[PDB]
Amino acid sequence: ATEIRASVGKMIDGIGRFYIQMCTELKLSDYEGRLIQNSLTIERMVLSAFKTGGPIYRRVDGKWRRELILYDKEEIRRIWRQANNGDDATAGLTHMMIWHSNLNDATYQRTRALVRTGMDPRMCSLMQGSTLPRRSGAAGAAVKGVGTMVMELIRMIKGRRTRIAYERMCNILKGKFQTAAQRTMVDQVRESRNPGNAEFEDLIFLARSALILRGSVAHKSCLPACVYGSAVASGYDFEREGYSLVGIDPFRLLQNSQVYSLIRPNENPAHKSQLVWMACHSAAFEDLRVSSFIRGTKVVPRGKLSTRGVQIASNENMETMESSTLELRSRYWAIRTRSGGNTNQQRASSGQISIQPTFSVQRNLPFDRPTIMAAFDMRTEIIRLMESARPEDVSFQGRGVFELSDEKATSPIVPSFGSYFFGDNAEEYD
Amino acid sequence: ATEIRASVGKMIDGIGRFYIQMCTELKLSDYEGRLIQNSLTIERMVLSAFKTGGPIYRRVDGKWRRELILYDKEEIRRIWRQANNGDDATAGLTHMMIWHSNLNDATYQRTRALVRTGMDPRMCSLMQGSTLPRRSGAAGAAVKGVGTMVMELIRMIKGRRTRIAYERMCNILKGKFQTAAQRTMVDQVRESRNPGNAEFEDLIFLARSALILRGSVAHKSCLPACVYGSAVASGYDFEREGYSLVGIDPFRLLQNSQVYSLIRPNENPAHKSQLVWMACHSAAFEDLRVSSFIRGTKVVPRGKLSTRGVQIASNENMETMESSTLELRSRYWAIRTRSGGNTNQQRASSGQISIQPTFSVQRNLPFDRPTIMAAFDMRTEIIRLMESARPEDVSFQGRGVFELSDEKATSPIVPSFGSYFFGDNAEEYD
Amino acid sequence: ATEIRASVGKMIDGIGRFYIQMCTELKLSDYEGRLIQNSLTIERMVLSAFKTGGPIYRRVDGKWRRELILYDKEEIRRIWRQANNGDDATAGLTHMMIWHSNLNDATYQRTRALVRTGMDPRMCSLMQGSTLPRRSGAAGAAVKGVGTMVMELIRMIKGRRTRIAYERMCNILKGKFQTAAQRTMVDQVRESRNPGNAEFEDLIFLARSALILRGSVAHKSCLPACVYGSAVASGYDFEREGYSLVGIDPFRLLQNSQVYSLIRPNENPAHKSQLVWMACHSAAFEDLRVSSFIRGTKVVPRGKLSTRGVQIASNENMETMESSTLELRSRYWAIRTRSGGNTNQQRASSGQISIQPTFSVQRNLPFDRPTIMAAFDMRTEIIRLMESARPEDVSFQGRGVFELSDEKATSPIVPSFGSYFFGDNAEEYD
Repeated sequence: ATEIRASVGKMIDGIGRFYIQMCTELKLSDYEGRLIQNSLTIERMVLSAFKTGGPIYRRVDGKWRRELILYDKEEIRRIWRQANNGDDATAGLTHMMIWHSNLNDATYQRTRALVRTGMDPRMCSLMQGSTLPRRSGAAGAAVKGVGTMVMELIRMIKGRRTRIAYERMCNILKGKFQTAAQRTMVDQVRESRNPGNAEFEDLIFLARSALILRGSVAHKSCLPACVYGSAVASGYDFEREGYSLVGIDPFRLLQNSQVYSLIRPNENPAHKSQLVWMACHSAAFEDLRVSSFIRGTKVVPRGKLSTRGVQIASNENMETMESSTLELRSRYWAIRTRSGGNTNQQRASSGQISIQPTFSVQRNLPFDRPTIMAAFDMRTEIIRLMESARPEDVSFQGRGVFELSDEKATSPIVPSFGSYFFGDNAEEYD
Repeated sequence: ATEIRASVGKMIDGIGRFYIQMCTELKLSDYEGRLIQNSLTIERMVLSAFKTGGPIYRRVDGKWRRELILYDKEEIRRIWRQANNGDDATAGLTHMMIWHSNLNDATYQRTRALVRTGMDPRMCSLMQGSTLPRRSGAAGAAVKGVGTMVMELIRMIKGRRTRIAYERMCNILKGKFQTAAQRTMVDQVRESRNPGNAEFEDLIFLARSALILRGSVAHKSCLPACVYGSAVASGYDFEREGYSLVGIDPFRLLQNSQVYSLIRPNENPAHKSQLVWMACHSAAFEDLRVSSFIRGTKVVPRGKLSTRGVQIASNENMETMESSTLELRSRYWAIRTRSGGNTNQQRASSGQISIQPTFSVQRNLPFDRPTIMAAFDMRTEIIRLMESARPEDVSFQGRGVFELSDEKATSPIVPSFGSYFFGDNAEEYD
Repeated sequence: ATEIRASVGKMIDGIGRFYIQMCTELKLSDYEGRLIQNSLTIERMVLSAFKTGGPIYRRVDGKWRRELILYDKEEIRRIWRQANNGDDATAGLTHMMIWHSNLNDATYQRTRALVRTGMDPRMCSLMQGSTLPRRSGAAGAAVKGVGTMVMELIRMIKGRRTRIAYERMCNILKGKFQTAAQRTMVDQVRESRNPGNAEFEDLIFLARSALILRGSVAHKSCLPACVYGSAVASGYDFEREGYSLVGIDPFRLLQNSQVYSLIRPNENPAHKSQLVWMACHSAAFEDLRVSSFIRGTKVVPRGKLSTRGVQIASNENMETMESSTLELRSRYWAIRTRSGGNTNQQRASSGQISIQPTFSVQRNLPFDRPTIMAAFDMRTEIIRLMESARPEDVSFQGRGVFELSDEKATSPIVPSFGSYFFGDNAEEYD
């Protein structure tokens, strides 16, 4: 833990130094450096560099102005290396990629990507890290959802290093499934010589199972580079303090941070705030109920957000742009989890699925129909398993949210309970 | 459109002239002419005439009095013809029939009619126009629901002009189904020589499918004759203005109209108002949610309405009757539709049917069970089709309600969302 | 009815006299006699006696003190007999047993008991009288739920008087099922020579059916002995007045009664009050909705009650105990029923399970999916029967709750409608 906190704090420190350096090169004010659109452009440059450029926004003469600068790719690479104490440091790079992936996840639905690959467009929750490149980092591999892995594999199905890349990806997906039966199917997908339709069909099946028997997907709170640099500049030593991507650290950092965004005339700044908050804590596919309780204000479904994407296209004019503070804080914090919830065990149940009438009174007599009726090789075993599962089944027993004053996470608050972010659109009301 | 508005306006004008003429013959005051019970009796007379009579109510000496008048059937027919500029005009007749059908639909459940025909009494929504005679008008044919058509066909199943009447009715029903598979079954019902049990069974199946893959049924706002006559009298020329049964016209007319009803001692006049409002806009089987949003006050389920039927039986005494204004106006208007909603295409989906846990917190992990589990000749094709459908699926995309000031329907209001009128009774809580 | 009221009033009178006598022997104050923990100890003594003892609590010097007294079993038996006018009176004994069973039902889940017997722990509602001994009283037999009977039979399955006891119990269970098909299966369980796995499997099946096609289980309001004794002492003659276990009597008695409970530091006295109220009226497995409407304050699920059991273990110290009034009254009363609700007939339906769109507006088009899709030897007959049933189906038509002033139950109040008491726990949110 101390050693993990050490190396994590080391990469965040590197990103920080880089960002400050990059902010001096462009002679940006501290406020301008803390504009999310400027941070993304800087982030994109160091990612693309591994000439390059993008739009950079300045507060000139009372109005927001856009400049499209350029840098030699060799120069950026040198700047990144030297901010990371000589080392090539690919970890900090993929950390900024996962941040970008989390924002993509929160902003865009990729139904067009899903349909081309023959997948159901209702597989959002499975699609964490879909915009993330194939053969990403180890952290990138961990952060990718089950569906992302299924999608990547079908693209493979549609030069014997192709074989190892196919088997590596099969194993990534396998390590994510929490039931042996799901894992055993992945073996049958992997053990195939010349994979094709049977494997394709198997992978579509596995993705569906992962909507109920959910896979183990990592979640890492990853913040815009401006947040880390800002902290480094202000006198915070991530190497001496350590740092965590799943503990209290990122919540505490945002609590001591102020990020800005360019805002269009039609846009609600609070709705922009929610979007970037969601992205920051990898919460695009979380239950809106828990996201809300944690944040302390309602986390509204995508379709009821009066906001477009963070990035301002070159198409639109800057004279109508204003700049707003992004509200990225929270009432509570909570540990980010690798788990997909309970899928295994099924040790008893303990509950009530019907009533026995005591009083002679006119009413309906409620009962849990799907559960009662439920009780009436590896493919059918999975069917039987997800037929047993209930939406009412509780996961993460005993685990709760925490006060921001609760550094060591000593006193869990268990919340007494609209769930789908991408559930509210012109085709479907979920 | 101009030509449709022309001929519609022509028939409504005819009904109007007729009603005014009929109101002079009986020497009724304008208020008395605008009593819904008097209008129905006049409507019934001209329908029956194609001796006849019914109860007519007058305000005599501070109390409501009932008289049972009679007219020669030849005389009524002459009055109807001459109000319709010579022409026999059967259109205006069936328009008053559809008005009556709409009121029946709103007032009475016909479960006894359904059970005799071997149909499920939960097929309300399918039963628009059931009290309407077989071999009605073309408008009457259009207005009839899928179940009505199924019921009429089973009565046929239970003189070779019997064959053409059987095939005509099969084709009516066919033109109402929006999926080819449903249509293809109707062909198999029609192509049968000596129809019997197989056809009966097929028709019961088709009616069930029409609860999910809903048929295209016309909806026409049809008002008591007193409303048209009142408008004609007051100086509105339906021939010069044109008129529509599905556009803004009937809403606008009711906005400029005042209709009365006789009200029993136990009755809430607002609940009477809702009933006749529903009937007026053919809304008996509409989602109560949309009916409400349109009207602007709650449209309550049948079983929670403190009201009996509009018509006062000869059995009951007039000395306890009062007269109340019927509130038949609306906050908004909306176009009446022929469509049964989306049944076809199924081009992708776009939505979210599960969550992926981000935070280690105690909760249930929601998922859309029926949808996820769903994926695990013409009869089974239909089964497969309605198994794909979801209650959450959106129809009439982009289409919305309108302000009464919005004549041309330029600015649609899309409403941000108890659905069943006949769902709340002593046997069932829906 | 008069004769039933006679003998019931006779046994309650007996329990009363006994309790008063028992209260004098211990020289308890009237307040102390009306402490629920003292009443249970006295109740337990007369039950165990058919040396014996238990904890008795006194108000000594401003603090609550515990004494563990002992009595010769012969002496208690003599006291019970002589309070019941010579007669051995086993009825009053089983009445106090059913009271204990009702409290157990309300306090403890017996999932551990269920899993050992191979039953689903979600069968709470079926488990009325599970803590009640096998071969109880006739009243005890009547009060036992379907699952209790199934559990008792499997324990038999796991000395030819074993055969008669097996067949007697089969018949008890049979008389509880309201459908012939369920009854016919019990015949097949009973007609078995050397019962085993097939019978075990059949009994698990029958219990599941009883969650939807619910069995006829008696419900008897049974009160702590202190309530009866208190009434006898104060000048109420149950023999002259008669008494009922299912009519208004027990509600009226509690309305004129004051019972106390020892309360732990962490405990909410209102939540203790609910628990003992539930037990009193055999309402552990009732719909919380009806329990609430009757009582007039919310009847909260088990898991949201800030209270442990009524009985204070010898382990814990008395110096932190306080004494609180138990609120055991009710806004309304309602007749306790033998019925399991409608399971038979299925004469038509009358309802609405879909809508037909009238207005061109954007929305989802709701429909009752499970009901519509439903329509697409004795084991499958039962499957078919419970597949027809709907949670929305109404039982006890016309029957309602009553004002406490309504002795003769003349004016039923039909309530316009969280259902499961044991539905809200760390594994399941129901």
